[PDB]
Amino acid sequence: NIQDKALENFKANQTEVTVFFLNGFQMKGVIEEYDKYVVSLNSQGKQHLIYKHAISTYTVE
Amino acid sequence: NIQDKALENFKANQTEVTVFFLNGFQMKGVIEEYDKYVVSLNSQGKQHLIYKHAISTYTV
Amino acid sequence: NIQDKALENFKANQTEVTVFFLNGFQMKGVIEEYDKYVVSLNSQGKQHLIYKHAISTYTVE
Amino acid sequence: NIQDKALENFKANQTEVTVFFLNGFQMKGVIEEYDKYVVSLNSQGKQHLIYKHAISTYTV
Amino acid sequence: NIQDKALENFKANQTEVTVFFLNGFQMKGVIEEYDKYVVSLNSQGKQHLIYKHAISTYTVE
Amino acid sequence: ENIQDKALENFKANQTEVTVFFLNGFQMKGVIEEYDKYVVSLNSQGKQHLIYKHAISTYTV
RNA sequence: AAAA
Ligand SMILES: [Zn+2]
Ligand SMILES: [Zn+2]
Ligand SMILES: [Zn+2]
Ligand SMILES: [Zn+2]
Ligand SMILES: [Zn+2]
Ligand SMILES: [Zn+2]
Ligand SMILES: [Zn+2]
Ligand SMILES: [Zn+2]
Ligand SMILES: [Zn+2]
Ligand SMILES: [Zn+2]
Ligand SMILES: [Zn+2]
Ligand SMILES: [Zn+2]
Repeated sequence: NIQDKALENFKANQTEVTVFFLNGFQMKGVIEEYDKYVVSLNSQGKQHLIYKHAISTYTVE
Repeated sequence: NIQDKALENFKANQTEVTVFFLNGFQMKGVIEEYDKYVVSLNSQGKQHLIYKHAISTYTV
Repeated sequence: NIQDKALENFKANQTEVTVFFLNGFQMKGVIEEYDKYVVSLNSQGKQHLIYKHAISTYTVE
Repeated sequence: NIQDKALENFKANQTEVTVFFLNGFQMKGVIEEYDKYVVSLNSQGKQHLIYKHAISTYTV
Repeated sequence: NIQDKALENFKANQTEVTVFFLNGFQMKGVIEEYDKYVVSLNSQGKQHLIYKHAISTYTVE
Repeated sequence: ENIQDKALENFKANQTEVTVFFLNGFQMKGVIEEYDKYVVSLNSQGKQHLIYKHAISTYTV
């Protein structure tokens, strides 16, 4: 399972992820927790509850 | 369930939540009610029944 | 079920519901019928048969 | 099942239907057939096979 | 059903079909294979694996 | 019969240079490292991208 | 990221 091992790894290491949204929007932060439908991203120190259906890509480097 | 937990909590505390839509529209309001498919958001007094498929992000 | 209770109500009382679409379009009319997949809105001299997947929000003002 | 009955009506009577698409685009024609996932719309003398997921509204 | 019948005929006849995408883009080509979820389309000299969820319409010419 | 999983495994095994087109018109060239039912991991321009399939229109080779 |  690539999705979970990936999110798990982002979460455990607290890596700075860039999240790209379907509509073109992007946001950088840290994944704090996630389940099947949502991802909780801490960005600019503030919490965001994001639906996976709204997400295109997670990017890191 | 992370989703239900957060919605449960926004509702209990009648907190003013910002809801972003897929299309980039954004609406500010309080969660009154929600189910497996919809969110009820009171904004400027008026109720809005929103489908979850149309929602991008909740923030505060 | 929130959705199903709200639509039953819109329908029973013949309220002038405004429907917003995912792509931001906006339609205003009376809900005459609905099932798991579609809503039927008698708008301005036309019957509109709408898919729920295309709906963003119902409101009334 | 409002959907299937509506479509059966459109097909049986060859009623002029305007199909509106998610992206706002629109097309008028006669429904020649349909199944669970698609609608066969004849428009300007050409067959169109449309996915229901692409459709926002049917208007008559 | 309607779908499988149409795609099978596109495939067996090597019909040049136009694929319209949800975002308006369009591609012209021949259908090499398809399954429940994807359509393989030869177009502009290249191979394409298209998701049905992104397809809006097929038409011939 | 399962075109999608056959193609992805080929892309991964042969390290084919794949262009991923997204529903929102944007596109990304690279190589597939991992995929599963819901996501694809695409190495491109030095970056790891984790892309949701629901956000993908087409793979082009 | 405000449904013009
Ligand atoms: Zn969802
Ligand atoms: Zn409002
Ligand atoms: Zn839905
Ligand atoms: Zn924010
Ligand atoms: Zn109208
Ligand atoms: Zn639908
Ligand atoms: Zn046409
Ligand atoms: Zn579909
Ligand atoms: Zn799909
Ligand atoms: Zn990149
Ligand atoms: Zn998905
Ligand atoms: Zn191409």
